[PDB]
Parts: sequence; structure tokens; C-alpha cells
Amino acid sequence: SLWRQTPDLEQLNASQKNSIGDLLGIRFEAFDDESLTASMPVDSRTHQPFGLLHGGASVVLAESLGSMASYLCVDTSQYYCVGLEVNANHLRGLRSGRVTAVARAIHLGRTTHVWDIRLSGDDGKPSCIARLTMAVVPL
Amino acid sequence: SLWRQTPDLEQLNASQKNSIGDLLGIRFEAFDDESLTASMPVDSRTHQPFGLLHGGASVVLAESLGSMASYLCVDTSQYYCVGLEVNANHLRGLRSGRVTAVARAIHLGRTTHVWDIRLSGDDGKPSCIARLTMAVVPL
Repeated sequence: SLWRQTPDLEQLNASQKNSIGDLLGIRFEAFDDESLTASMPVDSRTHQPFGLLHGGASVVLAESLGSMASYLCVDTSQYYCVGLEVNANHLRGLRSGRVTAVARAIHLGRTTHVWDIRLSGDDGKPSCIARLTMAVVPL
Repeated sequence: SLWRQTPDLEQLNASQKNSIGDLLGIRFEAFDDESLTASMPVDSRTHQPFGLLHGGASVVLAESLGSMASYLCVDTSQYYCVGLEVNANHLRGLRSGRVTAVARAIHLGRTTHVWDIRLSGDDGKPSCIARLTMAVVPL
């Protein structure tokens, strides 16, 4: 209901083929009227050299999730969306399991979208918070 | 000379084994007295679904580079460094070639480090700018 295109998790996941989301094991898991959820493994694909989840990989999950959320909110026959600005606080380290990100809208303007993205490990504790600004660009 | 540990590009690259840097093809390329440089391919490993460099992958390169820069600046027998906050402006899209990131220090404090990280594609034009805040934590 936030959504223009009704999210279809199969197509969301399928669309990742031959892109970093596929390579890192990102999976779109759920959605409702006001949020979209995706997760990613915490393993050697996403670790930094000390064996913790790479802070950048948290940002890949957040930008994948928010970029897809924007795509489901715009008129795709006339517009596409690109990342404009992203920021994140790294709150807790993760070593294994999966990290789950939930995106909610802060503002869907005509020319920019701002997304609130909350990540947590399998213990449910906040691990990262991101805010993503997307630009809406005419095709 | 910014550096405590003299950067050794072979060991920097070798240390990425079984981590996301290895998976994405990140390579530490150069250093001097005040900067450290690494690059990453722009291909299917790092694209988003529309065939452009994923904004998150830019952030992986930036955080890999800055995290390593911090590691070379602290007393590693007593401290380690973790990402605390990261932000980036996505300036231009890239489709192919490599993206090159250069890290310079803004502030190396006792408990935090702040890094300025500039990325550009092979045409030399700015593609992303990031600023990274690292926490210095006692072992």
C-alpha cells in the first residue's frame, strides 16, 4: 500500500541474478503494507578479514533493499531510481548466522526517496542502522 | 609516515583471503606517506540488477580501504579498529572497468579515526565520496 508494484518475492530474488546480491546470498524474505525485508548470510562471503560481518556488506544489504523498495514505488515506465546518499551506524558486530534488514519509508518525494533501514542478527539485537536517499530520474 | 606499520601490499591483499574483499576482487594497489589506494572491478560481482556498480559495493571498497588504513595506524598489540559510522555520496554511475579508491586521514584521535575516501572510475571522474569513522577498541 506504500507500494505501487505489489512486491513479488520470487521476482525480486530472481532479478538479482549476475549481480552482487546473488553473489552475497541476499534474499528478499517478506513484505507488508509499509515495509520490505531481506536477509544476508554472515560468512566468508561477507566477512571482513577478522571474521566479523564487513560494515560495507551491511550497506550492500541496506542499499539493495532500499533500491528495490524505491523501484516498487515509482512509475517504472517513466522513472528509474539510483542511490544518491547513504549512511549507517554500525552498532554491534556479527560473526555468524544471518543479518536481517527491514526497510520503511521516511519520505517518498517527487525527486527523492528516503528510506529507514534497520538490521539485526539472529539474536534480534540491532546491529546496524542505515538511512538511504534515492534519486528519482526520468528514463 | 602517517603509518605505524609500513604498508605491505602483498600482505594486505593476502589478508583478504576468505573475506568479501577477496570475493569482490578488491586489490590494494599503492600507498605513499599520506594515502592508501585500492581498486575493485565493476562487473557482475559488483553490479546491481540494472548493470551499474552497486552503491553498496562502493562502500565495501571504501570501508575495506579505511579499515585497513586504521589497522596500519594503531598499536595492534593493544588495539583493534571497527567501523563505527560510514557515509557516502554517489556522484556518477559506472558500468565497467575498475573503480579506484584513495584514503586520506582527516583525524586520527585516540579513540576514533576519520578517513576521507575518494573513488573514481577509469575515466578519472569522481564517482563516489565516502567518509568513514572507525572506533579504536582495546583488545
